[PDB]
Amino acid sequence: MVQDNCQVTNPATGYVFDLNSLKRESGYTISDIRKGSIRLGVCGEVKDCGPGIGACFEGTGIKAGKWNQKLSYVDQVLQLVYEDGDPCPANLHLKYKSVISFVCKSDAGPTSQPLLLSVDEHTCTLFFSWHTSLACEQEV
Repeated sequence: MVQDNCQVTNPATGYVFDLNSLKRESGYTISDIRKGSIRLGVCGEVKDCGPGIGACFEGTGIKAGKWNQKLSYVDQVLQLVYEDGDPCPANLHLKYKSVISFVCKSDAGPTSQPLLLSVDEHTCTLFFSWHTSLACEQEV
């Protein structure tokens, strides 16, 4: 099976971040003003663009990252990075990578709000901020 535990326990507070409470039911698909939609399968890959692929971009089938359990807890910031996307013509070695930096925001709850920080056209690294309550150890 492909592991979808979507949870990591942090050593700081001893909290488990269960991202299963969100899940790709449909997949969050935000619109990029330049190109098109990007559909991300948090805690569950999108079969639509091929099972295993988590971040899929609306452009024929640009894969911006395979869903993999890179669930890392940085100090007050949940890190989920989609690696192994498609290779970019720029440097070739550089592939479409999606790094979602989850920063906490309590008024989010079931509806966490995304924010585009920067799209790097060289390194194909998509820097997204995700304002979610699940990003930090909420006391409730």
